[PDB]
Amino acid sequence: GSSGSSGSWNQAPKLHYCLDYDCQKAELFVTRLEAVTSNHDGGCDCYVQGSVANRTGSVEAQTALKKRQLHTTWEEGLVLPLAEEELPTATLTLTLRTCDRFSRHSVAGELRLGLDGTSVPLGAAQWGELKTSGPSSG
Repeated sequence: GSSGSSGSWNQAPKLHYCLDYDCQKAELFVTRLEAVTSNHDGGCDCYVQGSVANRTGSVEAQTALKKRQLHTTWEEGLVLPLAEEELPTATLTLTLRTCDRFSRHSVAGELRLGLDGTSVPLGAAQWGELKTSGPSSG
């Protein structure tokens, strides 16, 4: 392996998400989906994807495809299964994949969050920039 890449760009991809763990349902939730990506180039059905990793394993959720816009919004939220005993030992990683043949890109924008209740609090919807990590485009 060798060679790499990187970028900066003026604007940045934003992704809205509301974390809420219903100990009752012992299931993590990531509602309030609002991607903020200003760009144009073709068309694709972008969607949100929440991945959780528990001592037991991992999970993955997503919403209904939408029409890539300057500000897409969903109505429902994700639902990742987790145990309150794995809250401090579990994390929620958001990802924005573009509906493509085989998802030529892997991820459009990944976001990191916490369930323990540190990084991002519960029942507190907050915005967050996608850690695309790299150029991706071009």
